[PDB]
Amino acid sequence: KCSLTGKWTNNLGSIMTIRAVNSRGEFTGTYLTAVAANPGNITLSPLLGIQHKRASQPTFGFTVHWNFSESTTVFTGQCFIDRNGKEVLKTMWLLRSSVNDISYDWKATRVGYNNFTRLS
Amino acid sequence: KCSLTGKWTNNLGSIMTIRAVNSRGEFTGTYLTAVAANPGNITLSPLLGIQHKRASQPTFGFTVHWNFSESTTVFTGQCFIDRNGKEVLKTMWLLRSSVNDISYDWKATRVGYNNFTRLS
Amino acid sequence: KCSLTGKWTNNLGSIMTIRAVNSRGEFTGTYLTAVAANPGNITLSPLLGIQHKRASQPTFGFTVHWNFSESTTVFTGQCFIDRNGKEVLKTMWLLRSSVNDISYDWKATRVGYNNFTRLS
Amino acid sequence: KCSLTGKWTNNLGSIMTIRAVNSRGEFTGTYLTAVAANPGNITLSPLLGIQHKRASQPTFGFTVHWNFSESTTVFTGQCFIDRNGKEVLKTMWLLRSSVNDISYDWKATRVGYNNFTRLS
Ligand SMILES: O=C(CCCC[C@@H]1SC[C@@H]2NC(=O)N[C@@H]21)Nc1ccc([N+](=O)[O-])cc1
Ligand SMILES: O=C(CCCC[C@@H]1SC[C@@H]2NC(=O)N[C@@H]21)Nc1ccc([N+](=O)[O-])cc1
Ligand SMILES: O=C(CCCC[C@@H]1SC[C@@H]2NC(=O)N[C@@H]21)Nc1ccc([N+](=O)[O-])cc1
Ligand SMILES: O=C(CCCC[C@@H]1SC[C@@H]2NC(=O)N[C@@H]21)Nc1ccc([N+](=O)[O-])cc1
Repeated sequence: KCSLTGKWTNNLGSIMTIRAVNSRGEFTGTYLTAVAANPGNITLSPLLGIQHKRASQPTFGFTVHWNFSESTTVFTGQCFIDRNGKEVLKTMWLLRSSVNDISYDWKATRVGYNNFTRLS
Repeated sequence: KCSLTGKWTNNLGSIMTIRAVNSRGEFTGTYLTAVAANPGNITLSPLLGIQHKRASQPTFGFTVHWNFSESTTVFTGQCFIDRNGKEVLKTMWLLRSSVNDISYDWKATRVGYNNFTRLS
Repeated sequence: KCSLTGKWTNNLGSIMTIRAVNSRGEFTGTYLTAVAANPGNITLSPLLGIQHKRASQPTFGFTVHWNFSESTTVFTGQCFIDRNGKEVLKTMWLLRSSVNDISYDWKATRVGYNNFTRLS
Repeated sequence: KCSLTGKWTNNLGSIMTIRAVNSRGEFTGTYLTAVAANPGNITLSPLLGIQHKRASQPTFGFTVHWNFSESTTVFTGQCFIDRNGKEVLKTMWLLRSSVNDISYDWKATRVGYNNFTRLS
């Protein structure tokens, strides 16, 4: 069974820590991004998400509320466990920036990927 | 100030309720999608997210754990208010399907938009 | 049969012309965006794409080489025709900005939607 | 200067071949995908795109008209050259499937990434 609780790094060097997953699949955690628009401002930020519970290789999603920006990121993906028991989170994300009014809405959403593996 | 708490509909005819937003910007709710891969199977599904608390037109994200599928959707966007006080959530989403192993990961993520308005 | 050749406008107020589609489904045209990072700089920009030729409601893609920026957009979508013969292009796009090196790549891709209808 | 003409592989094992880039930045080529919904049907497929010409690390886009499917993919990205002259294409893509009518449009667009390096 592919589990999400614990510490993970991604391909950009970011670190996240996920706490206990409850019986609904809900989890909280923290996210330390390696990169930002203004990296001098980066602070540890909270995340909240839900995974599927029954599945051995669950899909999941989470939201990161950046504590140093008006932006928000959401990640979704799947936890895969390979034949040797190694886990990988394959994810894609949307990063929503804050714009001044709806005329700027079109430029406010970035997309990308991240692959996560366990810290230890 | 653009508020997320309440009842919303989107351009596909889906509806959602969002409950009270706490001091950290966290919220729960319930999502009824109008569409699915198998629409005959649709059940009400929980959502969990975070918005920015201080901003007049906050960015936010939330995860929907579909209760009738192994998939998960994340939404992110911004709440805008026009001159007459009418709110719109401008959002982008990623829908993650469950695939068998990492070699199928490439086809597992759909993307789209949704615009939400308040019901009454 | 839903045809791409002609003059189109989208929900942001941008317009494009698409020229004749050849036997391979290839087409050129000209795009006038209503919006940019720097709207004072906007110039007409060429597009180049391919549609499926046989399909009544073809999928397609095209690239816009912005003539006033180092960025590029790609659009993909499908041409639908309703019962009265009215066409709509339902599209999704990626806007790639130029960044200095690979360490900035994560923030270089925006995503969004556009719905196009025929001008007259 | 980061050039696109030549043969490339990506992280999924796909191969593409780009021909001469003209003075406008337009190029054609072929794409042999390693993966598909129905891999038994895969055939070499044409692509058409545009890159920026002046830039040492140009952004670009291209469309692949799959010759074995009603779907279309668009790719956009940037060509980076590192301190040793090694080139990488960092891309993201949208894959548009053909659906029967507009009520299914919401599920028709997949998103993902690909990193390309030169075959030789
Ligand atoms: O910089 C920020 C906030 C931090 C985002 C980090 C992103 S989350 C996706 C990716 N995966 C990671 O591990 N880290 C990165 N927000 C921001 C960025 C750009 C703009 N902008 O206007 O361009 C505005 C806000
Ligand atoms: O059908 C599902 C679950 C429901 C998704 C509803 C989407 S959320 C984005 C959009 N906005 C809405 O209000 N409703 C739609 N999942 C699913 C679909 C296809 C496949 N598949 O394998 O093809 C697997 C799971
Ligand atoms: O502004 C630009 C070039 C023009 C992009 C217009 C986009 S295409 C998707 C959407 N549909 C339309 O009809 N129009 C918009 N590029 C750009 C923007 C921002 C940055 N940046 O660094 O922030 C760099 C280049
Ligand atoms: O399978 C197809 C056509 C081939 C697409 C190959 C994709 S292009 C992005 C990625 N990078 C690669 O090098 N190769 C893959 N189309 C398709 C897929 C799924 C569905 N579907 O309905 O699920 C319909 C058509």
